[PDB]
Amino acid sequence: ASRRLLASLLRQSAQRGGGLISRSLGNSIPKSASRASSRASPKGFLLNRAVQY
Repeated sequence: ASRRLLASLLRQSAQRGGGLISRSLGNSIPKSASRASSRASPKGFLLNRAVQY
């Protein structure tokens, strides 16, 4: 559950075109995914990269 996880996070967001994280968890990416918690751990890593880019 490290690095290789980001894969499933992408491969999963890819099969969906690019949703369920694009705006969802991205609704509060600046708030540190404050609008998540429940599932911001697996999406976090992918949510952190969104800010990285």
